Amino acid sequence: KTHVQLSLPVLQVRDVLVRGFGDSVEEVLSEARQHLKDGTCGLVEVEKGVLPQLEQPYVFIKRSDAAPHGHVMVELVAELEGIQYGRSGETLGVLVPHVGEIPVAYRKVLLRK
Repeated sequence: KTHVQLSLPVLQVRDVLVRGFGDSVEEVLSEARQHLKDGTCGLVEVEKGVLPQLEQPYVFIKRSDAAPHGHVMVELVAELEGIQYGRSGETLGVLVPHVGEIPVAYRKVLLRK
């Protein structure tokens, strides 16, 4: 399918053990896509002081439509030294590996894969 229905565990930034997906824009988008497919992807909600606690390049999920079965349609945008790779809507959060952290909530998304 072109789109996949996911529920992303929302993690507190101070709990996150692995604070990014890798060392290049291409690697982090690749890894984020793989983790999203394998159900091993978490979401950190972006507020004051959150991004400096995480590792660049960042992967954002961004609203791509203005929500089938409650799933907001999203796409991936990467960011390194203030340049973004992709163009989309409002940030829902930044993606990180999920390695067993206890979530605070779930975010239902429909991912353009």
